[PDB]
Amino acid sequence: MSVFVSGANGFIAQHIVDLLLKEDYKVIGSARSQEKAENLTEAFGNNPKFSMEVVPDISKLDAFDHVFQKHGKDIKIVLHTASPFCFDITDSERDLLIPAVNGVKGILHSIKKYAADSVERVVLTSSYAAVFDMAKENDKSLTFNEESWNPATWESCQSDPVNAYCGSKKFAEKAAWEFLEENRDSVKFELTAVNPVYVFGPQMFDKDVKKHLNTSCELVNSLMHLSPEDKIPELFGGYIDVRDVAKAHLVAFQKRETIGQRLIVSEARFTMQDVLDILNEDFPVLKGNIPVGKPGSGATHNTLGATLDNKKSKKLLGFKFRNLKETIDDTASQILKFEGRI
Ligand SMILES: NC(=O)C1=CN([C@@H]2O[C@H](COP(=O)(O)OP(=O)(O)OC[C@H]3O[C@@H](n4cnc5c(N)ncnc54)[C@H](OP(=O)(O)O)[C@@H]3O)[C@@H](O)[C@H]2O)C=CC1
Repeated sequence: MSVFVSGANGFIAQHIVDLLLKEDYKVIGSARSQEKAENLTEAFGNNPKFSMEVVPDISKLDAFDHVFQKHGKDIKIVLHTASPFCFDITDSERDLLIPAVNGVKGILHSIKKYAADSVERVVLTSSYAAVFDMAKENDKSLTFNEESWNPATWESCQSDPVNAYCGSKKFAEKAAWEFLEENRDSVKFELTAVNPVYVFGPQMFDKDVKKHLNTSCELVNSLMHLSPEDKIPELFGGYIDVRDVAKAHLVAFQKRETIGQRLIVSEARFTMQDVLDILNEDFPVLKGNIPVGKPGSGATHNTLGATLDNKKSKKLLGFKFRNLKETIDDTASQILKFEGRI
């Protein structure tokens, strides 16, 4: 019995691989190159329960054919986490929409073709971006929940890369639900979506702390490099720690009740002010070297937007989430260890 993890070297995915290995699953991941694959197995101490396959590009609809061709019989759980979340891009349709959508369509078709009778559970790493309305997050009267969907269309979301990325998550997820609709009789697997907000926390391995991080964590790395007189980025959203997100993925395949659900993994709201308040208080080396802003005016003290109601998800997942202080501390301290500031 095996668990397949697409994009296994990713920020979230490495923490998933971690939790799977500790719960004694055999794990198979994919990475874009033999190099990244070998680096990942090595980092995990060449665990004999862990192996990797090379899947260079998920925009290819037959990208996952080979893994399910040869391992389909042994694969019981599929966690599809790979999706472009990168912004040095030339074209939204081609660098965001097509790969994310074809990634989902491809892997599910690979399952149908080679593992229709063995794969019991599929979990898709979607996003809160597939749930919310960007133009409306700022409105205190409105409410978003698991039944909410991103209103943007193919074409409309192509206005800018951030919108396109959000659309890509929406359409990759819609495609997964549509595929299960259209093939319900022809496949055995049940589907769950996991929909994280902004994901913070430490990288699985210290080696992977570099000058610039994965985009969600870069937001903290970036803040820690602003000078006191620099302008504070405007951002309002939910937050969640990466170890909590990884655990949400395990619970999403292990539980009966998470069959056919969308699970928003979100603890509470934040703005950058809330992140500054924490950095300033917990890291003396940062105080006086970063902005202060207006302390206490962030979302950890004020209702500043629409209500994210993920109470259903919190109840389905059945464990409590790290607060902002804990997740920001772990991110920042790990980075300061790489900068040599402690
Ligand atoms: N971080 C966050 O705040 C949130 C993340 N997510 C989702 O979580 C998932 C992982 O993101 P995260 O870990 O945060 O960021 P990462 O950039 O670290 O993870 C992205 C992963 O996807 C792989 N990937 C991207 N494009 C392709 C491609 N075209 N072909 C093959 N592999 C590809 C990457 O490979 P490589 O590293 O080699 O480039 C990497 O393994 C994504 O699906 C993302 O949408 C959802 C909500 C919030």
